[PDB]
Amino acid sequence: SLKTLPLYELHEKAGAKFGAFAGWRMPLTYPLGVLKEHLHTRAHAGLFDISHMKLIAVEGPKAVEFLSYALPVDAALLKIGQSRYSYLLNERAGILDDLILTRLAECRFMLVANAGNAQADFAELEKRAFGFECQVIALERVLLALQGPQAAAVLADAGLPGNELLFMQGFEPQQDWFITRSGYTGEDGFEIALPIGCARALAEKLLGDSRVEWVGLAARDSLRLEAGLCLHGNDITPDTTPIDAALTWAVPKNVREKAQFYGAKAFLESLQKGPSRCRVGLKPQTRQPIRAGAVLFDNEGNRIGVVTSGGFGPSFDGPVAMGYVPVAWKVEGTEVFTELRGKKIALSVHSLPFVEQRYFK
Ligand code: NA
Repeated sequence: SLKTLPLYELHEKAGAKFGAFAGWRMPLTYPLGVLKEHLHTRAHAGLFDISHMKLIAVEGPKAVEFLSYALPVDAALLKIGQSRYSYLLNERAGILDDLILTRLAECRFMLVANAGNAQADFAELEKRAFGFECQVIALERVLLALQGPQAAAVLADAGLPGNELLFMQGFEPQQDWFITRSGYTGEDGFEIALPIGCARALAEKLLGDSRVEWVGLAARDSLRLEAGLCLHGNDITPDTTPIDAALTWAVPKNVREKAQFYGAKAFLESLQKGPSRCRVGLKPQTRQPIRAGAVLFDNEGNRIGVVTSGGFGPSFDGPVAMGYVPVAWKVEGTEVFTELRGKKIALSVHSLPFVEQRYFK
């Protein structure tokens, strides 16, 4: 009943330890281990099987107009090859999913959807497309991320194109292949989407490079959390608007002013009213991590918020977390508290990212 990765056997051969995520059986860690896999990515090149994510193609003569209604983007202004972070909003401007949109041609675009939301995102995009002369197509693909300071060199030595991309650009080097210079680590890196029948060979070719190791979901999580990146279902949900989540930067002024996207009225009203709670970085004042779901209190014991993500960051060399506090507590350095074994434990509100980003310039 958990979904199976196309490359499951490679993970089994690599000695992966498996667990459930977003309805898939995923490698959580390998024998290298959560700490060294994390550190490996920041020093070398980590290979991540992210085939649980979903590519959705959007194609047809009115793809541009459809996209500018479905999402808060000006799809006509996106240059061919350019990627943008965006989100599918509901009528109340809650975030159904966060997405990356890439223009591939005048009438062709690609979306990458999160694993847990792929089916719902596809159904909702299809309904928003009812009026438009465009098609929305869920693709069957393997998706690999190759991340770290050596990733570009590994890519070149494997004979794959992409070193010419800038950060947040993408292209199609072969029919049914899609490569982007992007990721979820705060490092330089790439994502490669390709047909399922071509994938095992590619993954074995990249792993064969002495700079490359497989990285599991645990380390994927510590990396992204150090980088200050949101995880939908933890840090953003259909109950959090981009205003609460401090993600309004993703919607440029011209798009706000045109207000043609689904959710625009609620988005604009939320922007005027201000946030109902605020996504913040949190630094536990302890060597032991505070985990997702930890309740946050003020200095008098009143419940004020919650930790949405938390773990040990090996690069930061201590616990890192993110969560929600009311606007009054969002100032950098503000003390908030949680309870552990009946003792009050302090966290301070902390800038994000925790670790400096090293995207290609
Ligand atoms: Na290797």
